[PDB]
Amino acid sequence: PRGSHMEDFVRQCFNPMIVELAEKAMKEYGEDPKIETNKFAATCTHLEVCFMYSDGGSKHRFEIIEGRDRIMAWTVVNSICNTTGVEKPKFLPDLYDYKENRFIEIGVTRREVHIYYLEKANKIKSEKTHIHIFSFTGEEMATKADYTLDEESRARIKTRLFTIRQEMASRSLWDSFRQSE
Amino acid sequence: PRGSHMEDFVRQCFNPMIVELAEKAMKEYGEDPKIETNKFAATCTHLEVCFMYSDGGSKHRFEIIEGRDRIMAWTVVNSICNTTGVEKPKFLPDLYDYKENRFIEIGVTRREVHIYYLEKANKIKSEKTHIHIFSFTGEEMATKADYTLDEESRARIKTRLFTIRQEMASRSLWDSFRQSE
Amino acid sequence: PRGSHMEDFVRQCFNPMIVELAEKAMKEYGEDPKIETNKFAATCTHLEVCFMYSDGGSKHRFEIIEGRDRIMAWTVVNSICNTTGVEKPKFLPDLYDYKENRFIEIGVTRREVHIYYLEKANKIKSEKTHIHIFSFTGEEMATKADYTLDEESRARIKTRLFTIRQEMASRSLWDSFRQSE
Amino acid sequence: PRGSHMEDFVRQCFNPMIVELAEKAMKEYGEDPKIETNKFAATCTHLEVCFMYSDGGSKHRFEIIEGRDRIMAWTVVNSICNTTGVEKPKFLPDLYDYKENRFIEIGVTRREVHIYYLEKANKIKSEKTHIHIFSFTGEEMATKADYTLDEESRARIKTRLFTIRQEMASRSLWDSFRQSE
Amino acid sequence: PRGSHMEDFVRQCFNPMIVELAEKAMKEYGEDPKIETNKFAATCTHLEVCFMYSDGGSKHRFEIIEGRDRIMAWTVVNSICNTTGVEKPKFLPDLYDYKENRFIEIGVTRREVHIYYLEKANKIKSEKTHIHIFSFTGEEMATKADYTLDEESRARIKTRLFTIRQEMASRSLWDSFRQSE
Amino acid sequence: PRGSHMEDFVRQCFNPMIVELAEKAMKEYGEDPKIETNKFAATCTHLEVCFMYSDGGSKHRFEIIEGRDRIMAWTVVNSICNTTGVEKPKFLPDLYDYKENRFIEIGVTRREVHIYYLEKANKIKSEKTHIHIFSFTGEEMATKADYTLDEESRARIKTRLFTIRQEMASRSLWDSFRQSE
Amino acid sequence: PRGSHMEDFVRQCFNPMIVELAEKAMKEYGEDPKIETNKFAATCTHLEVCFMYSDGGSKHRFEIIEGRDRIMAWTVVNSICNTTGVEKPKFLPDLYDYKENRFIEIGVTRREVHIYYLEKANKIKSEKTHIHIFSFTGEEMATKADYTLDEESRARIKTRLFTIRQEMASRSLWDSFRQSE
Amino acid sequence: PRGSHMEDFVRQCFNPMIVELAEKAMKEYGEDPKIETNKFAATCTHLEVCFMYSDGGSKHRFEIIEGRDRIMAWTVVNSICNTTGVEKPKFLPDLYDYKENRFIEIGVTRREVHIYYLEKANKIKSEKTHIHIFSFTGEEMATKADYTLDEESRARIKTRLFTIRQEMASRSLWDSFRQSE
Ligand SMILES: COc1cc(CCNC(=O)c2[nH]c(-c3c(F)cccc3F)nc(=O)c2O)ccn1
Ligand SMILES: COc1cc(CCNC(=O)c2[nH]c(-c3c(F)cccc3F)nc(=O)c2O)ccn1
Ligand SMILES: COc1cc(CCNC(=O)c2[nH]c(-c3c(F)cccc3F)nc(=O)c2O)ccn1
Ligand SMILES: COc1cc(CCNC(=O)c2[nH]c(-c3c(F)cccc3F)nc(=O)c2O)ccn1
Ligand SMILES: COc1cc(CCNC(=O)c2[nH]c(-c3c(F)cccc3F)nc(=O)c2O)ccn1
Ligand SMILES: COc1cc(CCNC(=O)c2[nH]c(-c3c(F)cccc3F)nc(=O)c2O)ccn1
Ligand SMILES: COc1cc(CCNC(=O)c2[nH]c(-c3c(F)cccc3F)nc(=O)c2O)ccn1
Ligand SMILES: [Mn+2]
Ligand SMILES: [Mn+2]
Ligand SMILES: [Mn+2]
Ligand SMILES: [Mn+2]
Ligand SMILES: [Mn+2]
Ligand SMILES: [Mn+2]
Ligand SMILES: [Mn+2]
Ligand SMILES: [Mn+2]
Repeated sequence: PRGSHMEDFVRQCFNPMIVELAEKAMKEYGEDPKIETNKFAATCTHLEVCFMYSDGGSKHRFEIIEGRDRIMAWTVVNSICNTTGVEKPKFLPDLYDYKENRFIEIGVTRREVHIYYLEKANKIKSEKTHIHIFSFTGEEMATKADYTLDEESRARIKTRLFTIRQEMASRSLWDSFRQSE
Repeated sequence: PRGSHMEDFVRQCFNPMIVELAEKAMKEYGEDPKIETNKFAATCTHLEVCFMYSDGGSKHRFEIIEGRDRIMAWTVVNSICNTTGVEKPKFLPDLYDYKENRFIEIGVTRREVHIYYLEKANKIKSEKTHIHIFSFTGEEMATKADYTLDEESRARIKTRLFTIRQEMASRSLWDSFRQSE
Repeated sequence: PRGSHMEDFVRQCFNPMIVELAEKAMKEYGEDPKIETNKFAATCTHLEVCFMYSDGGSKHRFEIIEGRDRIMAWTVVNSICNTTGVEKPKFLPDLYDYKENRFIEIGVTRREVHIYYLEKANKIKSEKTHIHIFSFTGEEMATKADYTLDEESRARIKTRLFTIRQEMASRSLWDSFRQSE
Repeated sequence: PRGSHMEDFVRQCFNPMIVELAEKAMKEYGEDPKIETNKFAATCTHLEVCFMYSDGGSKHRFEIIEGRDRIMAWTVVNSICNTTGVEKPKFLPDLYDYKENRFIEIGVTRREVHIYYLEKANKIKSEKTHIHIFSFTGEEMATKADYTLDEESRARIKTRLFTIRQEMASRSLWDSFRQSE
Repeated sequence: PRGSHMEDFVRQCFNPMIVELAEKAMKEYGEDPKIETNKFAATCTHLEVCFMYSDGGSKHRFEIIEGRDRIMAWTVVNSICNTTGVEKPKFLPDLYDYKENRFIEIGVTRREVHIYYLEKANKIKSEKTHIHIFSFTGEEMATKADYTLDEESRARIKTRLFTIRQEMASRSLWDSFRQSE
Repeated sequence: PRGSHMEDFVRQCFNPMIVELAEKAMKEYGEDPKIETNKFAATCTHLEVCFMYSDGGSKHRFEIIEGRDRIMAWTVVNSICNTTGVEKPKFLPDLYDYKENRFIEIGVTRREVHIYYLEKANKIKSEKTHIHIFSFTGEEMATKADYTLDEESRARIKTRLFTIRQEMASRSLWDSFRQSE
Repeated sequence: PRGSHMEDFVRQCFNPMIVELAEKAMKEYGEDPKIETNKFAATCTHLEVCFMYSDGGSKHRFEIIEGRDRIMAWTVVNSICNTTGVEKPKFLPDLYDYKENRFIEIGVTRREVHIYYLEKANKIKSEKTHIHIFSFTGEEMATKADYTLDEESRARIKTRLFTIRQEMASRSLWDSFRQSE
Repeated sequence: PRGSHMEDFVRQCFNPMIVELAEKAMKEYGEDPKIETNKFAATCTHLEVCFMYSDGGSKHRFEIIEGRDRIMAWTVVNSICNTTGVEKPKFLPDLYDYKENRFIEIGVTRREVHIYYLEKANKIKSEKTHIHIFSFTGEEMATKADYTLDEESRARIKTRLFTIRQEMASRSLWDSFRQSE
């Protein structure tokens, strides 16, 4: 344990509440944020994107599933299913859209949004669950070209993603981060 | 007094301000939250629903009548009546709709929304007061099919209701809660 | 000094910030809130109405002139005039409407809105300044029937006014308050 | 160092966070707020205008570039460029408009908005960057007559500017401030 | 209900947390603070004195028994008894002195401290429980002349008591308050 | 009104709560802080010294009389008198010492502490009231050479006084301040 | 997972910060607070006692070792050792006493303090580390009869311990808690 | 600029207020915290030690000179001198001891406390100014062996110093930090 300068960057780069939430998620899965630090930065990035995503749109539009502990998120998923009638997904998604009546799986990738979306779409058999991918280069890929949010909201997410990339490269940790996924 | 694990659940499940407001309501009616704990959970659930309800819509759209002490709520009801011209209801309602110019009676039930609405509609002789029922299973029933709020707002209330049900069943207190109303 | 139970009511009835602002206004005009307590309650009521009024509408829609000290309010009035081109009013108004490009004089009365509006309209030679009157009975009177705000926003002001009236009558201070203006 | 009453005015006139941000900006450029106090008041005024500007419009509409340190602002500019495709400006702007897809250069002047806009438009070779000028007299000048914001929002900025002018003249520091730019 | 100007004084005179605690105490005993207002002022006064009392002395010196609900205070009393060995009192006291190893019964009276102490000492058969009386005139009477606290601390309590008396007399509610105990 | 740079200094120099308290004191006595600015700085300085004074010593040692409005301070003085037995002073003092059982009159002077103490001792016929003088040069003069407080506490007051003097001289307002008392 | 009413009690009984710290400790050791709930209550109780313990005595007297993550606590232990000269303990203790120059191992037991102290003293070969045991019945056992703290401070810990016991028995979870250690 | 992982450590290691104060100090002296990062960590360490130092002892015992801007610290030094009579030091010290009537120069070193004290004692011609040195290894050296503070307070400073050393070595930045002074 200890020694990784990715850890000090992650702590100085991200909101402290997001960092505590990423630590719980990895510790729930038997991973050490001080050891697997590239996944520590990835879990923080994925968490923040999900939060800025639900921040886009109306006030009660989304239900945040990511960031809850495994049991609570599954409890909320059931309540959404058993009241809207939508089918229970096989894997925990990140958001639910009360406006569009679908769960959203949000992906952040260090490669082509084409490959990651292929990978994630091959995982969920429920083609009903919406998929929305973002990349650190500025691209995005969504189901049926339905990007759910306003252009301005998704622009904010892509900008924040590129800033995190620049700050990693400035600290010479980006190359290890990209060649880690 | 003391001993009920419904009490510890109610305290861990609901917002602490809602719990203090439910305690005042029952104590105003000569009921002990530590003894009649199923009504303690019911008064909390009814309180929260009324609060998420007024949270739906515009900022000045509703006037919260529930949660006030008996004298203050009746004082506010008079002021609404003596300025809008609407008729003074026989029983204290939960909300007033400045947008639709009617008081709202909000009901949460552990049975069919059909029976509860029948019961509540038979209580208020003023057919002018709007009735909106929710259930722990996900159904809702409103006057003239006028559901007052957006689909997304009512979806949030139904989801929260089903989560409270799951958490009660997980603690094996749901069966006593349903067969108590 | 001391002894008036209107003073304890005013302090328990109104927001503490509004009470401090009313005290400064009267003390600026050589009046004692502990002695002239009916005007103390009136200045609080007028202050709150002006605040709920600017709270109606959009975020940057109004400029609050009431509640500022005499020099600062006149400084803001000049800045509004010397940038919008509107004529400098002879008497300090309460609000300025950036949406309608006019100053608003807000009146709260214990008699007919017809008489008070006549009185206030006879004071301002600038017929450009908008006048909006409210009463403790629920009536309102505005210039050119232009009520500036939504129906729901003005309904909130009339309700709050009637609650203050009920609370005064319950404390038997209303009759002295009405027969004091 | 010390002695300037422009400094005490700037501290009493502006928000303390804006004052700390102006001090960092000048100290980054080798200027002393206690010595060059007219620029200290100017940097505060420019900062506040940029902040009320981004406050106009929608919640995620703008990206604040002014107020960041030189490296961070340039990092954010790159992220905006490398994700929107817009060209990297030669000089750091103040805002980016996600709604209009352009950087905004905001100018505050003590002379004609005609001269200052001429000066600033001659500096940026990128005619793509939008320019919006304000003056202490109440005028404004924008690119292609596209004023970006609502009439009410820009009216607030012009009023605040004229209040700062009045407060300087009342302290007899305005004449030195105008004949300093 | 409603109408008593003792109620508005009690709310303006006492800390709002103390007022909420007095309301719970009376409502636990089937008393209405809006009806029995002299006892409402008395319960507030007794509560504050107990709080300034525990505020005297060292940080962990006292255990506050007053202000807790009946079940919780009795739970704490047992824990003090079953760990210190002191005898369980027949009636709930107000404080426990970890420094002197005794429960303290704190009395506030509107008559002679001689009579009230006689009354309270005749109620507790446990002569082990310390008694400390205060009056609105400035006198105090304690067991074995052991006044537990510093002279300066008890002086603060007597001063606060006399201020409450003056404020009641100024509002002409003192005579009803004294001839009510 | 307006124009004095002593006003901007007073606002930037003193705690904002002390400034609000000084404004109320002068406005209670028919004085304008924007006009009589040397007294505005003096009332702030006297207020702060009284506050750092009560901050010296134990927690319940002093009762702050300065800073209260005239009626409330006299109410507290009576309560101190009618419970300690000390004689009611002819003029309102600043503090009461529960440890030494005497009221304290605190003076801040711009001349010799010898002259000011002579002046203040000639005003109070009650030789029982303790007098403690401070100067902007670093001297102090107290009754019976009883300086009430620790050496370190009074050293802090003298240092703060000399800093206020330096800041005034740096702004060239000290000479007017000294030749104003 | 889920179902244990010990969990709802632990959450309603203990400070929320202590509950988060207990969850991290168990999750660091591969234990689930929702499954092993008796240890969840035990870790909370041990945590609180350590905190009230360091709260006793002077402000800088102790260094809290418990509650830190394993790496940070060991880092602090080294710093204490490499600056005071004390020997590095084989097992992580809970506190360090700057006043007595020794680490403290704090134990809370559901049996005789005699047995637990025997067990813990047999674990640490460093007889230099001080041991202080508390029980839920009110007993305590310390090294060389040196109880480190004042009588009043340890009395508070024993009382709090007995209250937790009563609240568990009232919820019928005490018998499982005692027969679990 | 940018790239140093000492910067991310300094931000994650130290209190954010101390980091802002260190940045102002270096920027006042024409140094970049992002470039000269070893001095950035040193200025933070020196700042924290000075703060824990003044935290030792009584409440009004010290006057913090470090952390103020150059003009303000010199203003406070004059006020201390012109009221206590102590001689004005040639170089700005860190603290003033109201209890011992001397300025304190606090040094933190990465070598022998013997050499650094020799260096610092050779700089101040005023042998009246007290010198107190700390090292990252746990040693300390003070004037006349007068260590000013309690043993426990200085023990806390030495421990914190050794923790900062361990955290630097764990990040492999300690060797560059020690061989930089
Ligand atoms: C190593 O496995 C884990 C999983 C979790 C929770 C997973 N739940 C999700 O929902 C999830 N995870 C990821 C993801 C990532 F952010 C980084 C690396 C690999 C990933 F799959 N991307 C998503 O988009 C997503 O929705 C926590 C810790 N470790
Ligand atoms: C036992 O009687 C009471 C009544 C009150 C206030 C009643 N005022 C309402 O307004 C109210 N009550 C209820 C309700 C409930 F939430 C639980 C059980 C039975 C109910 F009728 N449902 C509503 O929908 C409603 O509007 C408080 C305590 N006890
Ligand atoms: C002396 O030079 C500086 C520059 C900076 C940052 C410049 N960056 C801008 O972006 C900037 N500056 C100015 C501006 C001003 F506010 C006052 C005087 C002269 C100016 F050019 N007006 C703008 O409109 C603007 O966008 C900080 C300190 N000193
Ligand atoms: C009407 O009876 C009640 C009792 C309680 C709680 C009693 N528990 C005490 O501990 C208590 N009560 C009183 C007291 C008083 F403050 C006012 C009137 C009469 C009193 F006896 N003086 C004390 O000194 C005291 O210790 C609450 C409401 N009503
Ligand atoms: C112009 O008269 C006033 C009086 C008050 C309240 C007086 N009450 C005191 O207690 C008081 N006043 C003064 C004092 C001063 F601070 C400045 C100038 C002259 C003074 F006498 N020095 C004290 O030491 C003192 O105790 C408020 C406004 N204006
Ligand atoms: C199952 O093992 C663990 C250990 C830890 C951290 C141990 N570190 C200590 O320091 C520690 N633990 C315990 C303790 C307890 F509180 C409950 C059960 C058994 C125990 F030994 N009593 C102490 O007194 C103590 O000092 C966290 C989670 N699980
Ligand atoms: C490069 O020069 C500077 C100086 C300052 C303020 C100096 N004023 C002091 O008071 C000061 N400085 C230092 C110190 C240090 F912390 C790191 C390196 C060298 C040092 F001398 N040690 C002290 O002990 C001390 O009292 C700020 C920035 N850069
Ligand atoms: Mn995802
Ligand atoms: Mn209802
Ligand atoms: Mn008006
Ligand atoms: Mn600009
Ligand atoms: Mn009592
Ligand atoms: Mn005085
Ligand atoms: Mn232990
Ligand atoms: Mn130093």
